Amino acid sequence: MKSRYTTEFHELEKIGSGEFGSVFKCVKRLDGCIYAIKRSKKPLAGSVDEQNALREVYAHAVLGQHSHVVRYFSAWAEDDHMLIQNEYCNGGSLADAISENYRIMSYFKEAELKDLLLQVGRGLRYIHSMSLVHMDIKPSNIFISKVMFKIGDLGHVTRISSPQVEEGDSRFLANEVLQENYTHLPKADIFALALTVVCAAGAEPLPRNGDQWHEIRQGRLPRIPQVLSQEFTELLKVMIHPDPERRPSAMALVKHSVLLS
Amino acid sequence: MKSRYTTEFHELEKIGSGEFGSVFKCVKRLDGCIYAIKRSKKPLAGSVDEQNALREVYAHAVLGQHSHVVRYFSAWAEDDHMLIQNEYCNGGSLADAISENYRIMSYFKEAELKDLLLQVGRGLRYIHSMSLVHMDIKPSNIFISKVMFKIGDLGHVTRISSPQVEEGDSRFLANEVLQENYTHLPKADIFALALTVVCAAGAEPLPRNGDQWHEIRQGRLPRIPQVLSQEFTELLKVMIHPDPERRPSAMALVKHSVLLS
Ligand SMILES: O=CNc1ccc2[nH]c3cc(-c4ccccc4Cl)c4c(c3c2c1)C(=O)NC4=O
Ligand SMILES: O=CNc1ccc2[nH]c3cc(-c4ccccc4Cl)c4c(c3c2c1)C(=O)NC4=O
Ligand SMILES: [Cl-]
Ligand SMILES: [Cl-]
Repeated sequence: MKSRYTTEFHELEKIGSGEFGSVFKCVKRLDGCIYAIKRSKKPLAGSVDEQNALREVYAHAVLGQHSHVVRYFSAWAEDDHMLIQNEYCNGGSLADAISENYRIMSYFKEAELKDLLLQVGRGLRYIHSMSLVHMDIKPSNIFISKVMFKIGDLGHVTRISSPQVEEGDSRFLANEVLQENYTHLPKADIFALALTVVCAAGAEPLPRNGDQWHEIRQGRLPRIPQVLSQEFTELLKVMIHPDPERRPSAMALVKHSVLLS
Repeated sequence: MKSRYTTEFHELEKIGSGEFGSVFKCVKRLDGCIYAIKRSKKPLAGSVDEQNALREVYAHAVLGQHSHVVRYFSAWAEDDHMLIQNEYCNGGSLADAISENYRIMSYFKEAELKDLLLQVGRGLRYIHSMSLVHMDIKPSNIFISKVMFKIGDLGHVTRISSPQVEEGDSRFLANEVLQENYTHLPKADIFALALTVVCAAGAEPLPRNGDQWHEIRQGRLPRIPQVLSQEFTELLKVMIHPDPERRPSAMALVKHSVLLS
């Protein structure tokens, strides 16, 4: 026995539990720090599935310098497992923050939503300037650590001019991407961020398909149970515009007047 | 055989060569990236020397979020060696940049010196806000990667209220620290930065002891072979003031009017 995982880390609890791969909260014995470690089944080898597993590693390994992307420390292979060791974000995911807000009827306020939008948008600005796109922006892939919001789960990351794409979650998926039209991939991360912010504003759970799904993709915001400024609401709406060329880029988003404050 | 070091990395060249420990430029086989790896002799165990080796690891492991501090990825132990795997900075050290400038008679210009001073100062602002001090600020511990300047070599890092200190390089050493007076440790990193900037301005090699050494510690700048603004020169001079309470803190430095631009 005696893997690197067992020798180098103390596993504290399971925090994530999945199709491909569990995640643990662990303390590295040598440095004293807590890390989030994903232990996934090691794919067939030379396989399509292995290439997709290695893009996550390659993605994380060039996306290690940003405050709004989860930092990467190491990745390795042993047994029939692949392991990636990442920054532990101690406030958990945005999805659980939203879920708790939903039960108490107290949501993110307009100032907090602007801050979320701006932070994740700086994250995206950086990803996109590396000629990469994320492809699965959603609350369960945004982690909380001033609160700081960090983009994690780089499992769908691809290069921006990619001719093949692994489509992200349905509820956050831009229609041009469903229609296999990959001409403005970055604007699909923009579309998914707007809907991430809508969920944070206290929206009902987004639809996966059917008529409500198509109504959003026509450029119509889900109902938000709180009064937002017209300007803020306009910016969210433009972010889900049917024409992805109309959506702001991430650079135009972070320099937007609405987010100045 | 088969250490983690050998299995996980391809060693490309030796780039650093020392008393305690060689440094190699290596490619991690799994992620494709280049890292700078220090392989040092593993100290006796429970020893004073081991505690000092582990502060570097502990230091690096809380100083992993900053643009102006060399990022840390992992550290481990095998054989009779300790290894730390760090960000590879591809422009090398500030000391070699200065050394090359010295031979060609073309130094950092006032704008470049302000940028160096400001960058390293942001690095120090962060270290100091973690209630740590560096204790060995000098050109061979500043790495270059827009150029970016990054503080590395965390081997003398201590907590700010530390009653015992490992004194840094003589040529950069503030006198109160020589006199075992540890009441304003952060201001010793300030004093060492000023002299780092003077070397970058084209100064002769600094003295290790003797009368020229004491003359600097009286608050007098070494000769700089280029015309600097009075304001800039005043700020350097205040940074080496004999009274360390007169020296600016790192926060006051980065907010200084002279560095605004
Ligand atoms: O509860 C506190 N923090 C928390 C709770 C549940 C979690 N699930 C996760 C999955 C992940 C994760 C997601 C996709 C791929 C790999 C990992 Cl480690 C991470 C984290 C968490 C995480 C962090 C994290 O902190 N950094 C992460 O990279
Ligand atoms: O020549 C290009 N880059 C270069 C050249 C010589 C070098 N010596 C080094 C020592 C170190 C170093 C210094 C103290 C402790 C541990 C290390 Cl790895 C580093 C680096 C270099 C380094 C980087 C670095 O890039 N990141 C570092 O942490
Ligand atoms: Cl979600
Ligand atoms: Cl030096």
